[PDB]
Amino acid sequence: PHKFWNTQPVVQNDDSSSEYSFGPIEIEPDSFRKEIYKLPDGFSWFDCNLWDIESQDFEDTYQLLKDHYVEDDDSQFRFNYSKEFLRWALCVPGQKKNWLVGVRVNETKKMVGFISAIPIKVRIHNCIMNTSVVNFLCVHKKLRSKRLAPVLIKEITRRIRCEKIFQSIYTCGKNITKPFTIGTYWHRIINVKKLLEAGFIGIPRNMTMSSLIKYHRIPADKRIEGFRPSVDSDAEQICKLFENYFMKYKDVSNETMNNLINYDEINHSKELGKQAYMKLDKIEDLQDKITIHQCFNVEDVKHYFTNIDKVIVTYVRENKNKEITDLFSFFIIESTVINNERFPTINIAYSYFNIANTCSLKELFNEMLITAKNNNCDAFNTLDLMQNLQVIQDSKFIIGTGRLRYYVFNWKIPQISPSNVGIILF
Ligand SMILES: CCCCCCCCCCCCCC(=O)SCCNC(=O)CCNC(=O)[C@H](O)C(C)(C)COP(=O)(O)OP(=O)(O)OC[C@H]1O[C@@H](n2cnc3c(N)ncnc32)[C@H](O)[C@@H]1OP(=O)(O)O
Ligand SMILES: Cc1cnc(NC(=O)c2cccc3[nH]c(-c4cc(Cl)ccc4N4CCNCC4)nc23)s1
Ligand SMILES: [Cl-]
Ligand SMILES: [Cl-]
Repeated sequence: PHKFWNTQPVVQNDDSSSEYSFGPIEIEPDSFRKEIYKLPDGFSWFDCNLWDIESQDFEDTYQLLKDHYVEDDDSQFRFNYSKEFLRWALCVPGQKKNWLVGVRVNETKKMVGFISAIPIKVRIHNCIMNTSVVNFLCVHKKLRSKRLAPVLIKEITRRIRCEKIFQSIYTCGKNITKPFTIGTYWHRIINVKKLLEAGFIGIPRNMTMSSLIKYHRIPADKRIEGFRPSVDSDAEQICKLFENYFMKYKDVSNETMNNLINYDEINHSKELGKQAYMKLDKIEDLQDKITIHQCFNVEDVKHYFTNIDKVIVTYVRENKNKEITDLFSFFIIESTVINNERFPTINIAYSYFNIANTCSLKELFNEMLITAKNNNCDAFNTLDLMQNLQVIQDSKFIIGTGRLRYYVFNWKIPQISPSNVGIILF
């Protein structure tokens, strides 16, 4: 039984609707709480200065997440996001200073809480909007189970609404309310010895370390040339590549895609905002198409689909006309081995956005797997989003533990396959 989420404009697990529809759950442009939320006495909010990678805030935030952010089911691994990664993930085009929210102990100046939002643009069926992604919610372990998380969530909500934004996207490794999709984790083992020594996998009784190495090898043959890291000047071509990709997989007509309802222009009125409601006749109308995805302008492409060592890798394929025709990308996050002092961390690649036009998605992922190996990644992680299942099938990926639940705040999305979802959170 929820005490917080049952009061929020999200679809509840017991939602009893017999129709598939889209649109805002509520249109409440001026009725939200505007006063800052109270923290326990002795604590204070601050805008986290992640704008200087050398800042004390950045050091405190890095340390908070390193020691208290997400752990796996059995508390063997914990994420160790680098400062360079956090800068790339949070200082995005259009970011607001007050969407990076810390909690500090007044007497000691020690940071004990963080929550972030980043701005993104999303298409949801026939609508388009500026929205937010909430991520990196973290409370110091000594302060857990004291209901601080709803305080942080309400305060980031207030800060997002003060920017005239009333929706958000977020994921969680557990069920909270009703998710609009569920992602499955898939792991491609790259460095077998390192992952055995870390305890991520073990040596099966019918195998050996040498046969395990042999089985998990990234296939070497069948290389496709023409791939190269992207550079800044690619941004326009990459932006066009994504447009054609989303146009290819659209779940609405061509005319609708060129005439999306801009929710930004109507979310100020309970009457005009009603235009965003859309009844879907059949859920099969969405099969094999993309229903919700991020939208990238050229500035966004330049920031996200770049190449920063140990953070983000983006390659493009050119054709004989030197036109970009394909793209693969993955980001890199280190994880700490909690129960290990001598082998403390491991580098993990995570599939980002991938577009295959001149080769198969399998061929592209094989090139990306080799590039991940050459970037010293110990494993390659992917979700069954977009068309990734085509690659995950008939492959050597191994299923992960748990599931990734996708949520949208204050919007209705029918439950859809993760193949219909083009939203990757960091
Ligand atoms: C318009 C704009 C809207 C913007 C806002 C949109 C929503 C964004 C929402 C957040 C997006 C997060 C995106 C990411 O970053 S996902 C990763 C979340 N972070 C971690 O897992 C790191 C390690 N764990 C922790 O730091 C704490 O355990 C956290 C802080 C997670 C909870 O701390 P604590 O363990 O000390 O708990 P509590 O007693 O204070 O609070 C209990 C209440 O909190 C609800 N709860 C617990 N965990 C989560 C969770 N991960 N998402 C949403 N709700 C959560 C729980 O259901 C209950 O409510 P109810 O069940 O009684 O109702
Ligand atoms: C040696 C190791 C290899 N992989 C490791 N993963 C962990 O320890 C881990 C712990 C807790 C939660 C996790 N979620 C994911 C993940 C996995 C895949 Cl396949 C695709 C996407 C994923 N996430 C990343 C976090 N944001 C949401 C999406 N991984 C973890 S440890
Ligand atoms: Cl679920
Ligand atoms: Cl499971």
